[PDB]
Amino acid sequence: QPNDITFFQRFQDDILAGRKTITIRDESESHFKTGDVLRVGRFEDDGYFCTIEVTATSTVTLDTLTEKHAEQENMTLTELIKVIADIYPGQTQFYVIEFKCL
Ligand SMILES: Nc1ccn([C@@H]2O[C@H](CO)[C@@H](O)[C@H]2O)c(=O)n1
Ligand SMILES: [Mg+2]
Repeated sequence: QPNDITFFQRFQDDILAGRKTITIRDESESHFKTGDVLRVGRFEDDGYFCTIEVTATSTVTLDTLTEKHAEQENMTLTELIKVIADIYPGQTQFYVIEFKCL
């Protein structure tokens, strides 16, 4: 059973603890949708660590990301924009995946 999605492993504990309940992705991962049950691995080694259920999705842009998105990523807003600037350089169109770890 392969993984459907990965996260940087520095987020693993936040996810398992329920501190991170959304993830902000680009068009490459815009196909995930409410009701999806997804196997989740670490980006660095593809090691499975949980199965999530997608509970909501929405679109967002760089200039419409909010303090609340940051809070749900378990980050400050400044920290979130910094991460996006590195992961998705030059990009402005994003996709919010809200989820719970099963
Ligand atoms: N909000 C985000 C966006 C991305 N990522 C990780 O970065 C990889 C490449 O985008 C993704 O495959 C994922 O591992 C993340 O952990 N959190
Ligand atoms: Mg940086």
